[PDB]
Amino acid sequence: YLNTYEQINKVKKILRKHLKNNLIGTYMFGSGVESGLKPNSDLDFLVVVSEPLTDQSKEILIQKIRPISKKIGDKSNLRYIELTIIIQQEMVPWNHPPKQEFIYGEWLQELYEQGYIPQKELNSDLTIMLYQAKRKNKRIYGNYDLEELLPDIPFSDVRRAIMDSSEELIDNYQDDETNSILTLCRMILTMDTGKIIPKDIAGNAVAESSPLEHRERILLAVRSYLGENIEWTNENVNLTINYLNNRLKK
Ligand SMILES: CN[C@@H]1[C@H](O)[C@H](NC)[C@H]2O[C@@]3(O)C(=O)C[C@@H](C)O[C@H]3O[C@@H]2[C@H]1O
Repeated sequence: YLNTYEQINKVKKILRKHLKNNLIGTYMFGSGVESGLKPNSDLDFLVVVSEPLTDQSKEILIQKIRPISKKIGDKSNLRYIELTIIIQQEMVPWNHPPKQEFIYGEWLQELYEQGYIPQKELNSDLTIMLYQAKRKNKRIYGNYDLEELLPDIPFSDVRRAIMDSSEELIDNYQDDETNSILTLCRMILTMDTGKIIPKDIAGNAVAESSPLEHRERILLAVRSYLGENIEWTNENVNLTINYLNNRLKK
């Protein structure tokens, strides 16, 4: 069917074909460029455009990227494709939270079938994305590197972007237990040392640095992201999520 080289290229060509010269650059970030592209990692694309997309231009992007990506239940070699589109002019003057023009994500697929087209939205998670992408990124198209397309984002805004998304996360940990546990730990480290680390090894770092009760649940979420079917319905994630939330507060 498709391997990851084909995935990189069809996504690369879908964007130059259906956005023409509105496309300034397309970049890859996340744990695929950071700490190596393991066969388990996800494909996080970042796309910079000049002018806004009209809803149907955002709709063909959904429909053509749709078969290219891995569905949540897919027990195959395909990996998730997460692409966010930002507009360069909507980025200066810098201001948290930043503006976002488009987003593809497979957690939004149930909404995609019902007719949802991601429209202009303010996302605070985007602040840490651009911060870690300005640092380490792989450019697959464009005449400029990502760092000359975004202003210097201050570390004062990531620290609040960390915590703004923190207490957004404490409310809706439900049904995303495995991922939200490891994300908070990555945020504990990103705001203590300043390094953004894969959630795989971010969990084990705080694991042995935390009480046993939460230690067990941190390591249980280490496995479930590596496959390893784990049913959280009787584990008390509320306690560990409450613990990591307060440990981050500083
Ligand atoms: C940070 N943005 C998203 C967002 O938090 C999603 N929440 C529904 C989150 O969802 C996941 O945990 C999923 O279960 C689905 C997967 C494609 O993305 C994973 O990472 C997804 C994150 O990348």
